[PDB]
Amino acid sequence: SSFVEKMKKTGRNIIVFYGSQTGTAEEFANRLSKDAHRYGMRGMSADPEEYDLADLSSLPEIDNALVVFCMATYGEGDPTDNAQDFYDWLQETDVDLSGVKFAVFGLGNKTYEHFNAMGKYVDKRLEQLGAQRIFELGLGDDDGNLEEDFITWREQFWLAVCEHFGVEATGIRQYELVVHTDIDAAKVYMGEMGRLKSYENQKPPFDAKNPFLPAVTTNRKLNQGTERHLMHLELDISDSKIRYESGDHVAVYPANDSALVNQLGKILGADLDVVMSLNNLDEESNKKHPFPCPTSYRTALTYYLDITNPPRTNVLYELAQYASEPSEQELLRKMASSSGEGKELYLSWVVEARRHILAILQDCPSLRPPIDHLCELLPRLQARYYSIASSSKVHPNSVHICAVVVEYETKAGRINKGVATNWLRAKEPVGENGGRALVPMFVRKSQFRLPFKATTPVIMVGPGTGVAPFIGFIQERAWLRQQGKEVGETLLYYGCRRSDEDYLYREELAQFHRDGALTQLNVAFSREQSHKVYVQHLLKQDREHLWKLIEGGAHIYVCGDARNMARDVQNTFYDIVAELGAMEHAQAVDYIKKLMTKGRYSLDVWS
Ligand SMILES: Cc1cc2nc3c(=O)[nH]c(=O)nc-3n(C[C@H](O)[C@H](O)[C@H](O)COP(=O)(O)OP(=O)(O)OC[C@H]3O[C@@H](n4cnc5c(N)ncnc54)[C@H](O)[C@@H]3O)c2cc1C
Ligand SMILES: Cc1cc2nc3c(=O)[nH]c(=O)nc-3n(C[C@H](O)[C@H](O)[C@H](O)COP(=O)(O)O)c2cc1C
Repeated sequence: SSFVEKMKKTGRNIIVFYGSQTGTAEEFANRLSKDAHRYGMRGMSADPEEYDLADLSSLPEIDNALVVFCMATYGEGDPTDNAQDFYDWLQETDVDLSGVKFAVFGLGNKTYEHFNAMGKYVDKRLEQLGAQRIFELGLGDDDGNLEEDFITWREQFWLAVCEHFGVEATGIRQYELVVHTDIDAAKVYMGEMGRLKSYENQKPPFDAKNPFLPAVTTNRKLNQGTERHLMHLELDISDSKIRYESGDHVAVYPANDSALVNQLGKILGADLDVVMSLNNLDEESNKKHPFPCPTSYRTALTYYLDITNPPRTNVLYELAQYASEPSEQELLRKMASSSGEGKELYLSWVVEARRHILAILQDCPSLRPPIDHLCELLPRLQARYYSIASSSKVHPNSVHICAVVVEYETKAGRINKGVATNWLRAKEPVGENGGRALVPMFVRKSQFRLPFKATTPVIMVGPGTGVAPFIGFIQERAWLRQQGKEVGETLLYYGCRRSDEDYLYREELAQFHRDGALTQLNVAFSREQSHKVYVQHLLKQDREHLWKLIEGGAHIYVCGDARNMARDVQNTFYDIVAELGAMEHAQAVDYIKKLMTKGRYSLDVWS
């Protein structure tokens, strides 16, 4: 099916494709799509996977055609899975795109190696093919505030649109509510993703759309201290046909705090147990419902919607119309402004204060919107990825997780709890008579991998939870040694605050070093002396040996905090290569960056 014909038969001149893995780019495209209306135009948003972009050459057949791309970048500057077909096409095609008018807004994070590689490539590639750029590439940075980057871009975009096409700003619910009163409890979604009763009746293959319900066999606290809670879980995937390797990620679909959900109901004065359905008013769309329907409000707010994350500007704007108090409405209304005091208050009152929806309704009492509209505005609750801490060579039937619970106090005087980590923390291991706890998950393949050759040495840097994939790495290297194969050096550079507060897998690691599996265990305690001692410090001290391994062909792996750690560790490695390779700093940078392309300097960082 040609998206161009689709556009002709539905009267649309604007099409916004989205490359998204966790919904953000998708939401951004939907917002741009709805925006067309204010300019006498008609837009639609679309998943490029459900189409064939070769059809872009046929875009000129629509008067005033305009295509916009909202694209997120993932692993190693690669495209999202739903944009992979698009990517591959752009790399092999040489079609003349003269007459095609486009604009690209890339979603990225500058703490990653290839910043907005996807957006940059699409934008650069369409021009090469002859397309005409209607407005500059947008560089959204989720390390700063993607939302602000977006509204800033959006504003300038439409102005360019008005200018080039000669249109003007002439100066709405997407769904409609249907309360299912006579429904059979059996036809109601209870939190499953995908087909109805998929949880109750499990059948492979399990993926993001059909998550497996494993049994939590273990859930134990890893840290000795008590300042934080670091836990180690083991999920039994027996009978799932699911495969994985150390380095892969497990994604989980969490549930919101029952208490938080109950408070939202109460403050909105709404029976959360009412079953209902929200139907897309756009008869032509694929997205019939914002989430599985019919379903009760409670279920929606617990399994399908994001109620903890600080709301984006469009959500605060719509809500404004439900605040009777004058000063309270003024406050919410301005929060959507491009800049000025409106932008300042947003960043301050919403973002920095980290106010979730309930905190907003509490700190703006006059706000009393209907629960069904909110359900339409809120983002879908996303799964959380964790680096499997087990090797499929040793635990083929189990998936291990190592995580730190997220809990902190806000400026707003409240106590925020991380969705997936507090949820995971409360999962009770299977009991002699226990109750299977539901931990909806699926595996996500990655490029993070042990060397093809067991003889190849490995340098692993993972402070804090970043130690996660390495537990599996060391598990496998031991297994290999037990298999009688020759195994090169296996060094781990771990780090934490204090040896009595949060040293993870202390016993397991020490035993591995005694068995000979873990060649070297080097740990940096950042808080046992006035000055901070980090992993990069230990790396420098060992500059001599590391350079030898590096020059010999060893593989480097960095996992954990991307914001600072990754940056410091890479800088030290530049240092090591420059000083001992005798080359210039900029040559060392070239050098290290080339190891990445050879797959010998792998990264698994997050924030
Ligand atoms: C590829 C990848 C691999 C990962 N691997 C692991 C892993 O193996 N182990 C692990 O523990 N995590 C890992 N994560 C992180 C994990 O996916 C979750 O982000 C993390 O567990 C928190 O999720 P949550 O739902 O509990 O918290 P959420 O409800 O999602 O809250 C997270 C947000 O809370 C805010 N926040 C946290 N602390 C503060 C603070 N003190 N002050 C202000 N704001 C704060 C930040 O905005 C943070 O993004 C990984 C992430 C990625 C992307
Ligand atoms: C596993 C993972 C890998 C990422 N890799 C990159 C990357 O290489 N470059 C970049 O600029 N941003 C990277 N990001 C950040 C995302 O591009 C950014 O968070 C984007 O807003 C996500 O959009 P989505 O919700 O539409 O998928 C990564 C995020 C995750 C979670």
